Amino acid sequence: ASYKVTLKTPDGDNVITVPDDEYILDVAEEEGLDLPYSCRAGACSTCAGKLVSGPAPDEDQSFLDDDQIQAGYILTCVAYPTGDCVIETHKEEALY
Ligand code: FES
Repeated sequence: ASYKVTLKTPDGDNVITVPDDEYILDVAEEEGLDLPYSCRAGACSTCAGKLVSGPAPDEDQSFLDDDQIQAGYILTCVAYPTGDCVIETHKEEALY
């Protein structure tokens, strides 16, 4: 219902709180932050995150995007937080 997620972005460690029915960037943006994205669809790599800590955000959404959620690589434009969490957020320079 409202997991405290921390994003370790360029500039600092900001901590948002996102409801479980809200994509992590939907929130992130409303707060007034960036993460780079394209498609808004999980169609690509641009808004790629890395889970530091936490569960795993239900990413049963954004997929055709190379089967490595597992690496901790999560796609922020189509992510549902499942609990409390920390995530690195500028992350295509891993994926390639
Ligand atoms: S912006 Fe394309 S997958 Fe997230």
